Amino acid sequence: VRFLDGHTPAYDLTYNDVFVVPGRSDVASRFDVDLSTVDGSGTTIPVVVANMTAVAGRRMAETVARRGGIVVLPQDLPITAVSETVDFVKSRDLVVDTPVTLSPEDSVSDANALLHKRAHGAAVVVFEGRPIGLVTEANCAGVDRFARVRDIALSDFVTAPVGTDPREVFDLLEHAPIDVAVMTAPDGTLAGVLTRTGAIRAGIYTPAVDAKGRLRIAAAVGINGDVGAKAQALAEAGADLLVIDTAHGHQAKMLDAIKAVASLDLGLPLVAGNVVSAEGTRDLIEAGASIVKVGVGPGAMCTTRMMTGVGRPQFSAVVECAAAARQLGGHVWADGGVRHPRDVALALAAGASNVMIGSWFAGTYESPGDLLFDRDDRPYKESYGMASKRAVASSFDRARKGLFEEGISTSRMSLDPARGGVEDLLDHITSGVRSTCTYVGAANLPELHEKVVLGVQSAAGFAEGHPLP
Amino acid sequence: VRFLDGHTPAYDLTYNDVFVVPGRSDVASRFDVDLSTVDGSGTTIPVVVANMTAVAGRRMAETVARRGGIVVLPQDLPITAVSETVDFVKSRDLVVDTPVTLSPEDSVSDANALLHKRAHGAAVVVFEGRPIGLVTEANCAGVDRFARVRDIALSDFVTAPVGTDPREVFDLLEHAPIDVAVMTAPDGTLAGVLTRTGAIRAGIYTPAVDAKGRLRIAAAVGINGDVGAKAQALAEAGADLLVIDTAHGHQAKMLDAIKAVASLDLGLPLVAGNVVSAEGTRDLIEAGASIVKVGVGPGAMCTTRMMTGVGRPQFSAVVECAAAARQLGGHVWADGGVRHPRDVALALAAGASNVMIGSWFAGTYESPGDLLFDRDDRPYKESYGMASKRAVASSFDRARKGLFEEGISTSRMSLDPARGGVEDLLDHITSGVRSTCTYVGAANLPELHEKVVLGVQSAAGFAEGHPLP
Amino acid sequence: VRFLDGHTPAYDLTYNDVFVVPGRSDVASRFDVDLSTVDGSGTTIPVVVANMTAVAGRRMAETVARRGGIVVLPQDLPITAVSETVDFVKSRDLVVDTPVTLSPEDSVSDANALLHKRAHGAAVVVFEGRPIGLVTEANCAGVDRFARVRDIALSDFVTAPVGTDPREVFDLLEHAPIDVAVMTAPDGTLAGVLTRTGAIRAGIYTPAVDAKGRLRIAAAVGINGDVGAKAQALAEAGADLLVIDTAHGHQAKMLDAIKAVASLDLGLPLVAGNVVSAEGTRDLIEAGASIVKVGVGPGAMCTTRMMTGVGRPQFSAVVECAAAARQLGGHVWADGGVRHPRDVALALAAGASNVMIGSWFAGTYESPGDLLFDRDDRPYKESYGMASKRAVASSFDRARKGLFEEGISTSRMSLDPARGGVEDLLDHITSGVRSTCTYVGAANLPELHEKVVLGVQSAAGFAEGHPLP
Amino acid sequence: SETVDFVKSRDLVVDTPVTLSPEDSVSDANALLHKRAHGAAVVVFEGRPIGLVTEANCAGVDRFARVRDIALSDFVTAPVGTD
Ligand SMILES: Nc1nc2c(ncn2[C@@H]2O[C@H](COP(=O)(O)O)[C@@H](O)[C@H]2O)c(=O)[nH]1
Ligand SMILES: Nc1nc2c(ncn2[C@@H]2O[C@H](COP(=O)(O)O)[C@@H](O)[C@H]2O)c(=O)[nH]1
Ligand SMILES: Nc1nc2c(ncn2[C@@H]2O[C@H](COP(=O)(O)O)[C@@H](O)[C@H]2O)c(=O)[nH]1
Ligand SMILES: Nc1nc2c(ncn2[C@@H]2O[C@H](COP(=O)(O)O)[C@@H](O)[C@H]2O)c(=O)[nH]1
Ligand SMILES: Nc1nc2c(ncn2[C@@H]2O[C@H](COP(=O)(O)O)[C@@H](O)[C@H]2O)c(=O)[nH]1
Ligand SMILES: Nc1nc2c(ncn2[C@@H]2O[C@H](COP(=O)(O)O)[C@@H](O)[C@H]2O)c(=O)[nH]1
Ligand SMILES: Nc1nc2c(ncn2[C@@H]2O[C@H](COP(=O)(O)O)[C@@H](O)[C@H]2O)c(=O)[nH]1
Repeated sequence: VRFLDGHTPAYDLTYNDVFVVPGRSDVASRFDVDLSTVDGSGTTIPVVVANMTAVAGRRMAETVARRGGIVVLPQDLPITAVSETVDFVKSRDLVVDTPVTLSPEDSVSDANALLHKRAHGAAVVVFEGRPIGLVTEANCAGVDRFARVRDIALSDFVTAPVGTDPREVFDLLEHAPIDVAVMTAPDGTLAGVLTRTGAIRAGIYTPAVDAKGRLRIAAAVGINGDVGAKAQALAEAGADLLVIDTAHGHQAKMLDAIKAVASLDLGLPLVAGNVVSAEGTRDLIEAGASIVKVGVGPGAMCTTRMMTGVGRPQFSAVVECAAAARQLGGHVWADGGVRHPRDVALALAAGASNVMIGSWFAGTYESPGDLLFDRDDRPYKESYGMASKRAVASSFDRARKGLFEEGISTSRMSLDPARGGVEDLLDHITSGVRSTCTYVGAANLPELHEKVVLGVQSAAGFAEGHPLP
Repeated sequence: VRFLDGHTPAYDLTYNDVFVVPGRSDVASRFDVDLSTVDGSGTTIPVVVANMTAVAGRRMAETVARRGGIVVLPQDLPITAVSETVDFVKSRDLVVDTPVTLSPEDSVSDANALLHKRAHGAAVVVFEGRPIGLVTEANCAGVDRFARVRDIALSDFVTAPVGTDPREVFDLLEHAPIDVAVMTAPDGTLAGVLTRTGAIRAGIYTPAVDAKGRLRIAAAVGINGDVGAKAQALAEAGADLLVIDTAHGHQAKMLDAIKAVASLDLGLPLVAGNVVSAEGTRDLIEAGASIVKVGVGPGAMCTTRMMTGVGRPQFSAVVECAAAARQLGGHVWADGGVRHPRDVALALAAGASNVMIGSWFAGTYESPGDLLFDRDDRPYKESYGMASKRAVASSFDRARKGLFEEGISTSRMSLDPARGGVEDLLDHITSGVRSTCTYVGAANLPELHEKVVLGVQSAAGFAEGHPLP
Repeated sequence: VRFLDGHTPAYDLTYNDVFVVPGRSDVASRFDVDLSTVDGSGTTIPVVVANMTAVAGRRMAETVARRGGIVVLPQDLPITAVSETVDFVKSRDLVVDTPVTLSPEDSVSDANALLHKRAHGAAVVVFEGRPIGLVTEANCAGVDRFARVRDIALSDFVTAPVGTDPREVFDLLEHAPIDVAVMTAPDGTLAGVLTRTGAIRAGIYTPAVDAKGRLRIAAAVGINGDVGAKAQALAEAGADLLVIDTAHGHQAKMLDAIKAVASLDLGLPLVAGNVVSAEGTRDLIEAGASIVKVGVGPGAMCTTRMMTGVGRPQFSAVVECAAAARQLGGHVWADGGVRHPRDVALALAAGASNVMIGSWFAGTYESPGDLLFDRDDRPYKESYGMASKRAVASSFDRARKGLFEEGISTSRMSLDPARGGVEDLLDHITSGVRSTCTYVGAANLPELHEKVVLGVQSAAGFAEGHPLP
Repeated sequence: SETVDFVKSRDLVVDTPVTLSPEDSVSDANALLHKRAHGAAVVVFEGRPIGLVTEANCAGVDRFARVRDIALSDFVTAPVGTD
């Protein structure tokens, strides 16, 4: 990267300590920018969902993969559940979203609770595979909680066949009381649901698909036990990319696991981490890792800096690791510390190929965590860190080992009323990155890295501009 | 120490301005790290309790010495009380803790007040030296405050003979309603109490013992009056280490006291302070001090920076003093400014041999201060600084001298519900230090000092990570 | 001054950005330090009261001059009032304080209001010049507000003749219910009052006196109108030192006023300001000013930095001005920005001869402002800045000139319950300065300036230590 | 029976005060101070009064100190049968 003359601070830099200087540009609009990555992950947008049980899930994986991103399944998850999740993700449609399905014998409370599992805002009642009505929050209000779905006054729905152009579906929903359109197969069974916003997004985001035209998905493995057997089993399960995640990636165990995984010649890309030094990236790449995971400390649930003082500011670590990888022909991923699209844009300008977002996506409908309401009826969801699952591994021995184990951190993630779904956050981040590219004057991410000019600002410089949310 | 290239700030550094960069490591787990010090203090862990009347006490000394630390008794304490404290500490068992003892004729209010003197959560009723029952907070609830202990419905207790392996004691407490196990001598009298957590800790922490196999203890002396006579008297009392503490250690008086103490050839290690300069450490070591106490200003109750502007950031002072001492073959101690295990880890990486913790331990059950409850029933204890006791020394003359004397600072230290006892804080700090060593890649503290790489971060860098407590 | 190696910041420094590094010392106690100034002002302590109508007054001048300081009367004050103030100050006793006097015909409300005019806490009822009783806050409580003083149950008082050694007076007040001792002349009339604290202070502070043995006092003049005539008139009135104060001291008008005043050969020391540059000090000294006033912006009521952005951090300006003055054989005064004794100690170490304290002393009993009570009955007093009086000078013309005039700033200054009087603040500041001198190892202020070593700290370094009040 | 004996063993004029021992705890003394309306307790050693304990004395003292540590205040003494 290029810095302004005289901008050589005597300390490492974070996302808040840097800014992007505009340059001469010829990009007319945001839509002229290509956001496809070149790291081999197959993602058309530089967004990756972290491998956390509070974030990664079936609905989240499907929604992110449909819009071009990828989701890494949490490590140590049972192999059967991984198989079902992969099959469900790869069995989805590339355009039509999967709605919440209900039976006429279901309870009203179950319908109300399931209404928030998706951002569509409505659920499709299915009888013998055929839609028969719609359930919305207005219908369940005032009704006995233990009545049946068939008692609920099911509302009419706009129906269109599958394969219809999204423009027509958008047109039919212009005056529809409910902004959902059910897509029915030529047989007549339920194929999915579509919305005006979804129809608009269909023409903007290109889904990330494998060689067979199915949505991509990734799985994570630990370094304890037989790493090679687990990696081979997950590769056979249909995973498109493998991640070997650990708290400290610059250790012997990590390198041995990398070598064991690479010896199998599975053919899938390998992601390893985490390191915050050039030597660590050189060691991981030489061991056989194609992509290096970068970041130790900036995790929103990571307490390493408070427990140990060990860590590094994200920006300097990312730039150093990216330079080291590019030197050896590799790629790096920015992990942790993302709160705003500014962080993603700066990480991309730093030299990273992808930006792994973690606890930010936990405050969405698609997150596996159950929706909760605060004292002021404000919706929120609880998120937590992976704790010991990222660490290196008789009741007495169990208690002795768990005495020194780090506690599970927790925090509340509020849901934005206008950005309840993860697709809204994806739109936010993509708009920010596209605006950054237009300001720099780059048509693609490699040009963004090549042409960017960075600067250093003080504490007062960050507060400049509109008050942060 | 080694810093990153270009990290040469134009100001002194604190604990919040530095971070540890991970390196290549081969340490599998935390338990492979040896935390024994090499400064001659005999502590198996780098934790020292400050010589304050609000922190140092019999129970605190016993608990800290059992887990490997040492406690320095406050200066100017009466010699008889010092003798009783030393005898009580050296008469304890290396494995079995000392519980709260009660008589059947004792009041219920006295039992309730004494229940919080230890972290066991229960007290053993003793009649003719034989346990007869147990008193818990549930038993005293609802009972008249002025009834007798014999009126309280004493609960059954799990009994095991002394010398039993801690694994068996842990096994017998698996389903016990009260998580305490009383140890009885072959005669049948009370020898102590043991808990599941204590049984687990017994196999992790090696107690710090003298040549006779008894728990170690230290005492502090001032520089006023006859320093040599007091030092000799305390050495004869059984103290294992002598500390000469004063507010400003780089003065003539201090050096003369050091020379007088060293002329006696007591054979005990000598600790002197406090200085924050290399010249001060050179002067103290040449005077005969084996260990130099470092720190002027970062004390939680020290107002020198506000009254006088005199002081120095702890990290730079510690690194300079450690370099100067090692040059002359000495050792330094970090005193004050510790709030989190990050501070201890950074001080150890700076080059210090031990880290003296002060007011942090005051918010524990073992502290001599009486337990108090806030308006919201939150437990807390008051702590205060040593004031004039650290300064260089007719009602009229007394008032004239006390007119310019510094006031006694005070603050409230809340008790963590999950870390009420000092053993929990010791576990916290030891886990942090072990994780730091594993991240650096060091099997012992000298290797931690040799292999550590430091960095400099701005204000925004410190806020990175999980919100501080 | 001397800074630590590598401590060369790229910005100007304030009081909060610097610290004093301890050195080798041989000063046994605080009382061995001599605080006498060498700038010719005659003050035995480095404390000067600012020329503000909210701070400078008869009682404040007397109290400060008795303890060794000096008070500068506000400019543009009527000459008759200046004459009465000077006569009253020079007619006071060097040991015995002046108490509040009341008549038996006075109202109870007047007595209550006057009780807070002094820190003695009691008033002496005088009939025909002879004390007859004492009035305290307890006596007036519960009594009708419009009763007479003679109705109040006057309490007995300890009486001692003038010239008695303060030790005896302190002894007689050991068991006195009221801690005031009235001093009676050999005739038998009231000469003053004395307290235990006052008796103690009498042996510590040496009063600042002129050649005739009377308390010193100073007066301030502006630069508008005939400066020479006003200066000569104030010199004839008995002022011991002249100050020419203006907002911007580096201007032609200022220099012409200095020349006009110096041409009169009054023989009194001249103080001029304010400038924050070496060139300004050189210009003022060459014009005839013996002492240069330093500081533009750090005033607690100064809005120049917010209205104009013009100013300079106090520490760098003070060190530069002190170096420039000493080069030409002059002296400088630190003005504004004092909140704690740390500021005074740092200003003295910077090279200043005296430290002028302003709005800090406004929150005292001796300040001319009327005592006020907050909503929570907390005592406080209002303070305000000099505004246009420091600026360079038909209803229409008056309004046109006042349209651009700066507004009068105001703020609330709370009274410390333990430091209600200004003597307590003087004790605080003197103790801080003496402790600073002992830490540095200096027996006097010139040695403090010569031997001091300074350092630079970041924002986190300032927060180190006990929480600031 | 004990209550009746205690009631019938009292004096018709002089009230029964709260009695304390020098080895008693400060918390016990504070709690017992409110058992009577006298507002003070009489410290008794070998049947002889030696001092007085009031709420002001116990304030600021460690709760688990002894009664003998408390600064016992002087008391006005008069023989029984005095008018
Ligand atoms: N009936 C019904 N249950 C659902 C639906 N989505 C999720 N669930 C229930 O909720 C559980 C958890 O949902 P998940 O976290 O897998 O999306 C599922 O295993 C299933 O029992 C839906 O659309 N309809
Ligand atoms: N040390 C640690 N790191 C965690 C934990 N949970 C998540 N992380 C890290 O933090 C990243 C997410 O950070 P976020 O984007 O939420 O700020 C994850 O991808 C992972 O690298 C945890 O419990 N401990
Ligand atoms: N009966 C009884 N008193 C105790 C016990 N521990 C402390 N005390 C009382 O509390 C006082 C202060 O306790 P310390 O601060 O020495 O632990 C002791 O001198 C003693 O009077 C205990 O286990 N039993
Ligand atoms: N100047 C001063 N230092 C104190 C006082 N009390 C404790 N200290 C210092 O502060 C250290 C403890 O700091 P802490 O660990 O509580 O932040 C002590 O070991 C001692 O060096 C006091 O009253 N005055
Ligand atoms: N009777 C009486 N009035 C006083 C005393 N001190 C001040 N005053 C009144 O209060 C006014 C203002 O007080 P000053 O601000 O000059 O101290 C005086 O002019 C006088 O009227 C005092 O001791 N006795
Ligand atoms: N510009 C300006 N300076 C003032 C005013 N009042 C006081 N000052 C300056 O501020 C100094 C006092 O500052 P302080 O010690 O209250 O922080 C005075 O001695 C004078 O130099 C005002 O109204 N305007
Ligand atoms: N030491 C002492 N204990 C008392 C005194 N009065 C009451 N107690 C205690 O408090 C209990 C209850 O008091 P009661 O309700 O009988 O007045 C008694 O049985 C006794 O243990 C007293 O004056 N001194």
